[PDB]
Amino acid sequence: VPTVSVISPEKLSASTRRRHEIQVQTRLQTTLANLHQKSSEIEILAVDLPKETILQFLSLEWDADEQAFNTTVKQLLSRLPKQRYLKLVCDEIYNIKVEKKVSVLFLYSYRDDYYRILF
Amino acid sequence: GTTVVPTVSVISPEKLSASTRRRHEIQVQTRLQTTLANLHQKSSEIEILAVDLPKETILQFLSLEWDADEQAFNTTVKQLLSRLPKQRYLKLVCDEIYNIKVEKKVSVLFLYSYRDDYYRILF
Repeated sequence: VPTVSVISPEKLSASTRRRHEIQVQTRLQTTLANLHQKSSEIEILAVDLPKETILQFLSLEWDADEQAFNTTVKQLLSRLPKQRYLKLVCDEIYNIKVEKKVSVLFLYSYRDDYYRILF
Repeated sequence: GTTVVPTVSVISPEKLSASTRRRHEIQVQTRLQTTLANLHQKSSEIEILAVDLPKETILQFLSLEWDADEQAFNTTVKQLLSRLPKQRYLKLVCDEIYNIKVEKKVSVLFLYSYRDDYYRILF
């Protein structure tokens, strides 16, 4: 059970605050449990894409099932100009994050000298 | 314990000469050295931060830079806040992220929308 805190736009009652705390702890139980099925390896994926696109790739969901991954790929690809290259980038992310389960993937644009970490 | 050579894959829109591929590999392996080194500076703690923001805003927060300066963090905060409607709440959320990720050096932070039931991990 990790440290948790709630920060809300308006004042919260003690009971609303504890319900959110329990709600989120519960919804994350499975994910947290799975956290240890990951290998401690670090990989880098170097791509020719602008910073803004690297950011879009962070919406990919690689910590659920295959359907969730595929859905987020479909959504990502539908919101960007059609390009086979984007799909190939997603495939490699799938291989690295899902198949090989690597905990720390640096997604780095060699064009823009910009990275984000897919954990 | 000084220079780390992480595995690297170059994926290019068009065929890459062995020499171009090499150049890109050295570029990214070099540029990431500092980052990779400070990777053992992080504590093994996991933390959750629950917020009332939609998925789209959660995703925007992933642009914050917490692995360098307080300066680099504050710069990404200003950019983030400048592209969303003015709201004290946003800065308050940013402040807690700073404390968790930079001050306490927490490695795994779940940023969780209790409105949309949507999280992303800030590592």
